Amino acid sequence: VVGGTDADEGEWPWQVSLHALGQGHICGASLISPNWLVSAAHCYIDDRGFRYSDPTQWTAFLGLHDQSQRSAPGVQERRLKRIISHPFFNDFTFDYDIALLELEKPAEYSSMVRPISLPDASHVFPAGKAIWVTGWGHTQYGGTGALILQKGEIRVINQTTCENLLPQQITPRMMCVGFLSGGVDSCQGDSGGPLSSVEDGRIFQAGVVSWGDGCAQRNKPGVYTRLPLFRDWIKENTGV
Ligand SMILES: CC(C)(C)NC(=O)NC1CCN(C(=O)[C@H](Cc2cccc(C(=N)N)c2)NS(=O)(=O)c2cccc(-c3ccc(CO)c(F)c3)c2)CC1
Ligand SMILES: [Cl-]
Repeated sequence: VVGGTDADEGEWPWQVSLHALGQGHICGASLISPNWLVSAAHCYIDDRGFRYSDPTQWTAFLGLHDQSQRSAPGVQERRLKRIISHPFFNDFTFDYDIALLELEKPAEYSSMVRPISLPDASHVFPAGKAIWVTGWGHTQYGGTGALILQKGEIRVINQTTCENLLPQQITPRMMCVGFLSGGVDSCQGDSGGPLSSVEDGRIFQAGVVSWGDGCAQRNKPGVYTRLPLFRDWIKENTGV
């Protein structure tokens, strides 16, 4: 996250960190039940010969605050049973950039480990709404990840504006969120993490960090997968 600030301990207890064998933190995810996470398909594609699609080469950290303190109180470490990539995911366009990760053993809910509510298929996040992005991604384009979980408040962008700003690249599965003046944005390593929409104190996951043209540039807001469209796919494949 570029332009954000340190999250408080326990503040985003649905945020998960996904580590790939021998590489440290690579992507984010969100807890939606004791057994299931939501993440980005593109994180789990074989590439450069490393087998990112191999569920046995991932470790999920739940309840994590600081990447240098992975044995801290409240952290739950889990292996993955399987990765369900969306069948329409396209690795050239990044259309349908979503995946479901099954934990080997269930999480135990705690002050630091809690699920986030799914939106039903009719749920709207209108252009202009302020929502939150979190992750351990880079804090500058071309920089390094954050040890402490970062948070940033960003705004939903109009879909026509989004299309014109990133021409020939936006599909209806995608939403632009950020600021047209840049400054606050997700970045490499935030992929797969949640957009958290805070209302009356109810919180919904609005989308999934997917991609961007650089990070925090003017007129180049981050691009996110829209979660309401996938409610029935999640139910069908996980029961959640
Ligand atoms: C293994 C596999 C082949 C699947 N690749 C993979 O997973 N690549 C990841 C893809 C996701 N990545 C990025 O989009 C990065 C960083 C980033 C990440 C998340 C949010 C933001 C943000 N700003 N909110 C920014 N941004 S980037 O460096 O500009 C870059 C590098 C490579 C590729 C494309 C890219 C994007 C879109 C299109 C479609 O038009 C495209 F053609 C290229 C952008 C890392 C790298
Ligand atoms: Cl504002």
